[PDB]
Amino acid sequence: HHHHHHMKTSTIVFGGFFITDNGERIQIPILENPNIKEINNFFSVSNFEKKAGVLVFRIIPEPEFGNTELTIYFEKGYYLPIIQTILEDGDIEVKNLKTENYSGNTMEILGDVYPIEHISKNISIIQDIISEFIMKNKPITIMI
Amino acid sequence: HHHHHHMKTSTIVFGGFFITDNGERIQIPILENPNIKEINNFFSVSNFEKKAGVLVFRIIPEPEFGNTELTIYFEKGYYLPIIQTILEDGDIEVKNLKTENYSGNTMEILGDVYPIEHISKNISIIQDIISEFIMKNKPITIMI
Repeated sequence: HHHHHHMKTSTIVFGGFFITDNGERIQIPILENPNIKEINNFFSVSNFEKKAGVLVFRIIPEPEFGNTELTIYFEKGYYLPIIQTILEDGDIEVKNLKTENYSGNTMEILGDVYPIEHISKNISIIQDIISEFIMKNKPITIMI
Repeated sequence: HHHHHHMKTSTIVFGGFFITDNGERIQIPILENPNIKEINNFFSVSNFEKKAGVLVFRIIPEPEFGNTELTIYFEKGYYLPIIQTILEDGDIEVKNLKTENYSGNTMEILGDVYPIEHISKNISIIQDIISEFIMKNKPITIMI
């Protein structure tokens, strides 16, 4: 079973959706190859801390190795970032916020229960995670 | 690290995008809790065999065990379905079309190279895979 990934023809695609208080799922307009300004603009105009939903930054088509997706679940100013990545041996792994020790404290995000060490309330940190993910995974060989 | 999934508050979300010949990525309107009629309608009005892109059926928020996503990459009548699932031991695994033997023959879909045993040209089979995925993973306790 032989998958060969071609970076040059792949892209990062940003999307996701908001969930309203009455349960509507509202699509976030798709952005191919998002840049930092565009993502800054999105956080600036969404009044994010009152909203809920999921953000997705996905590499399409999926690479054979390395990061495949950054997912951020969010609800009313609580943010849960998750990176999926493929290790050198092919195993699929999930990365969360770095955690020294688990307290046992939890909270609910989008109805599911997560350890609080995996959740941040700091939008700046979330934007930095997104920027790092774009810098790491954006296929941009073009010099202009 | 304690994730507890709640099925009742989760949903299947359908979306994705088309890729045009000149490289535009056009979002597919999001559908929460898609039913078979809606998906039949989508294949009926998309003239699918000339188009390219990616379909996604994702369970949000992701469960702790079982299927998490059905992704279908497609290009000009060639379809590549992939299911991601979480096994009882927590390992993340990918499922493709059942394959007895690999020939070594490949083709390109969306720029990446895949074994032909993982690709179908039969839209009916793809629709059946989607129906099975919805029947397996749709959280619908309501009897009416």
